[PDB]
Amino acid sequence: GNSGFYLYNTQNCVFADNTVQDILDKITTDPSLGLLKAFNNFPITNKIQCNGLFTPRNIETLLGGTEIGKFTVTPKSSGSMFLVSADIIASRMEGGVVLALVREGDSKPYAISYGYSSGVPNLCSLRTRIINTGLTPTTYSLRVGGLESGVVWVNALSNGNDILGITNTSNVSFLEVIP
Amino acid sequence: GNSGFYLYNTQNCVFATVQDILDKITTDPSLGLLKAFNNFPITNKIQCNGLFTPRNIETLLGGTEIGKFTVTPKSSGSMFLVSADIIASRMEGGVVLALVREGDSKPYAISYGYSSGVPNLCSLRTRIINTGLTPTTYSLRVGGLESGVVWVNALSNGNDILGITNTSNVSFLEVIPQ
Amino acid sequence: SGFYLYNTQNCVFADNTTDPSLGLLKAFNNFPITNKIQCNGLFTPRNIETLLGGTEIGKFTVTPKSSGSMFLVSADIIASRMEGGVVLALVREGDSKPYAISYGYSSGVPNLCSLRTRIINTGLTPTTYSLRVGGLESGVVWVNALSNGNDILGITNTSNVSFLEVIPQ
Ligand SMILES: [Br-]
Ligand SMILES: [Br-]
Ligand SMILES: [Br-]
Ligand SMILES: [Br-]
Ligand SMILES: [Br-]
Ligand SMILES: [Br-]
Ligand SMILES: [Br-]
Ligand SMILES: [Br-]
Ligand SMILES: [Br-]
Ligand SMILES: [Br-]
Ligand SMILES: [Br-]
Ligand SMILES: [Br-]
Ligand SMILES: [Br-]
Ligand SMILES: [Br-]
Ligand SMILES: [K+]
Ligand SMILES: [K+]
Ligand SMILES: [K+]
Repeated sequence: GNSGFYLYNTQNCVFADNTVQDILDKITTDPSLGLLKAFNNFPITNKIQCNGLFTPRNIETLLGGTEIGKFTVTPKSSGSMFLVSADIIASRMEGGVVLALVREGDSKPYAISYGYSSGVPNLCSLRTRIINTGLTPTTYSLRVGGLESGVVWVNALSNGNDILGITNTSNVSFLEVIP
Repeated sequence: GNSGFYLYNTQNCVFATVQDILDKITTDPSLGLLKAFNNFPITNKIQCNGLFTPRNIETLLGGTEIGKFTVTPKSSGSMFLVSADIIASRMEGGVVLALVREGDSKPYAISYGYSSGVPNLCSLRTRIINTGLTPTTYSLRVGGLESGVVWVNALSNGNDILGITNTSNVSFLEVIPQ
Repeated sequence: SGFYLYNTQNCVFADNTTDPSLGLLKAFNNFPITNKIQCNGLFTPRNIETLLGGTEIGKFTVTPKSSGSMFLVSADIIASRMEGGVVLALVREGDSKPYAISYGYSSGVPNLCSLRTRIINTGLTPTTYSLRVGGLESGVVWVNALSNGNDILGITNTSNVSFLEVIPQ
């Protein structure tokens, strides 16, 4: 109940009362998923004279036959295998052909197979499976020679000449599979 | 029309998801991402006295059994791609191979090979149509074409080839048709 | 401080499963060949790099499901001929010579003659291939039959050509 104007020090004042990509990277790089599988095919087109023999004395060493190819492969999944197919065009005077797949570091062949030529070229095959031991590149080589005796030519007639006058192709394929 | 001060009642106032897919993908048989593989090595030497003839080719009695294999598909509506790669010798002549599915009364698939006397690879390549996800058994029989004795994994006299044990293989790879 | 007029008014104042690019998705096709075919066409140095060598025994159409894929091809043909060489050639439609050539053998009795290769796919479109078989230089070759054209073991036999899609490294 009071109102008006008044001085406060020096002021005159009024006053008053008022996710797809994320899978994709996993899938293409996670080795533990059994998805995803390496494949490699290795053509062999050169004519190779295989003078090295296979015999009981060298069959369990590295010295049997003649090397015709060397292959490096890498698994993309853990605990996998490679299903291996070697299909080699070979000729020899009537007799047996031996094939040996060797894994680098071992002291003898990983797998041995047998083929035949009558004198004219014939496919000689090795089919096997490799047990992979990690995700590291691994190198394998294929050797080919006569069974006990004879010279074997790969990709050529028994004298070394071109079959049918052309270059021919033998193949070694590796297909990764999960057991 | 006014300014000043006034009383109002008593007041004086102024105014103026990844794991969820991954479990599916790694276990669902209907998607077709899961593919079985099995390889069966055969390393024993087996004398195959049983023959294949027109009278026994469509029975279970042709040739001699060299292996029996049990496999399980992981996907529905799948097939197995089969490769049997058998080392065999015989005196000059033909070799017959027959894959039999358990329960059937004759071979599923038949193939042919050759030996001149020295060992040679004899193969059978086929595809099997799978009918569920249950283990299934198959067997491989080998014998002469019409006549002759066939040795598997051995020379024509039963001895070791090159003095070692040799390996024949039968592989089954699961694949999905289109 | 006080009150004053500002204009008219009186105022207070104061100071305060379908993506091809992955690639899961792998086609498989198998083509059984069960007819007996008398392959009178020969392979010679003069026809080996043409379309005319041998005799066609099958034609296959396949479709890749993934990009930058290959088909792993296996042709496993039952064949007989009087003592000698068998030649197989896989041809891709539109080419003017074989994509791959392989060799087999018969002594007179049937034997498996194989061709194993890989094909490089170039898209996701159906593509047609064919297989041709014939003698090496001379001789008649019978597919799925004895060297005289009769049934082997008195039954129908089956040769196969398979295509399996795979993805290279
Ligand atoms: Br490749
Ligand atoms: Br020796
Ligand atoms: Br052969
Ligand atoms: Br296995
Ligand atoms: Br009979
Ligand atoms: Br059985
Ligand atoms: Br049946
Ligand atoms: Br022995
Ligand atoms: Br199919
Ligand atoms: Br047909
Ligand atoms: Br064509
Ligand atoms: Br061309
Ligand atoms: Br017969
Ligand atoms: Br694959
Ligand atoms: K021989
Ligand atoms: K090596
Ligand atoms: K012969």
